[PDB]
Amino acid sequence: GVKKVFTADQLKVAWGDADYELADGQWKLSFAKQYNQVKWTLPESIEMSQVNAVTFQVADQKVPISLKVYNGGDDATAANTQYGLSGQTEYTINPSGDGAIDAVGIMITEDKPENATVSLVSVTFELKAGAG
Amino acid sequence: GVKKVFTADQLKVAWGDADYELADGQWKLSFAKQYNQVKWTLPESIEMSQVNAVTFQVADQKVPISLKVYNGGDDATAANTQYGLSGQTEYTINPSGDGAIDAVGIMITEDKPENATVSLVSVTFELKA
Ligand SMILES: O[C@@H]1[C@@H](O)[C@H](O[C@@H]2CO[C@@H](O[C@@H]3CO[C@@H](O[C@@H]4CO[C@@H](O)[C@H](O)[C@H]4O)[C@H](O)[C@H]3O)[C@H](O)[C@H]2O)OC[C@H]1O
Ligand SMILES: O[C@@H]1[C@@H](O)[C@H](O)OC[C@H]1O
Ligand SMILES: [Cl-]
Ligand SMILES: [Cl-]
Repeated sequence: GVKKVFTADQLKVAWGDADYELADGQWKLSFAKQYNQVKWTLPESIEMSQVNAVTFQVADQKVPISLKVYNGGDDATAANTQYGLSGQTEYTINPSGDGAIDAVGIMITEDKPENATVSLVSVTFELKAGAG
Repeated sequence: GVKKVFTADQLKVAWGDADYELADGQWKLSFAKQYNQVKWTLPESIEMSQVNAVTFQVADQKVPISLKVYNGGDDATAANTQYGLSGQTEYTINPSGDGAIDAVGIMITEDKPENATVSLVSVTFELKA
């Protein structure tokens, strides 16, 4: 029930081959090629077993997006990734597995992007009931 | 302390004589007259005793702003208001007094507003506990 919310200005870019800039309080992203993406580090890691849901809030979405919750590996696991999401300003991933969530990411799967842009507003971690 | 964060889309407008619209995940405001303002209700009431600091995050600020933390009266108390703020994207009020915090506000004090606009991004409650 407890929610840890990070707005865009609290998320630092760890890696990204997309184009990104923090402007007007949002991470504004532009993608030029298939699988271009950004990875952000969390200010503090959160144990995976404590998290019920991770909700990404976006704005000005002009391309379907893929969302990732990392738990310490070189990439997010398939169970912690959702692909081709469109039509909402908030998307929820219910993650599972071991270790701690250290990062999140946004990626595109479109093979020939054109005017492929989106803004990240915030990422929210809702903890399981009784997880403190 | 623990931080309870409300982004713009979680904040409901209670009252406002400023112009306001929720766009691109932000409350976008325009002020045509002195003391024009918006008051938003919070998703939940928070006891004042439990609150250390309330931090307002803004974007595209084009006019100095005044910030308010309500605690049950028809207006926010002077102790819970800060006036004429400029130059930052985050401003903090350390509130005081009785009761529960259930709303926040943004106001302009400029006497002849011109292209007076600002966006609200989020409001953060830093708790003692
Ligand atoms: O419809 C859904 C399909 O889109 C989907 O396919 C998965 C799409 O993601 C694939 O994984 C990508 C592969 O690219 C990685 O990027 C590389 C990072 O290193 C760079 O050197 C390289 O240039 C990039 O390509 C990216 O991290 C990773 O996420 C995955 O293998 C596909 O399975 O599958 C589900 C369908 O429903
Ligand atoms: O707080 C302000 C005070 O410091 C200044 O002197 O006059 C105007 C007030 O708003
Ligand atoms: Cl803007
Ligand atoms: Cl926009």
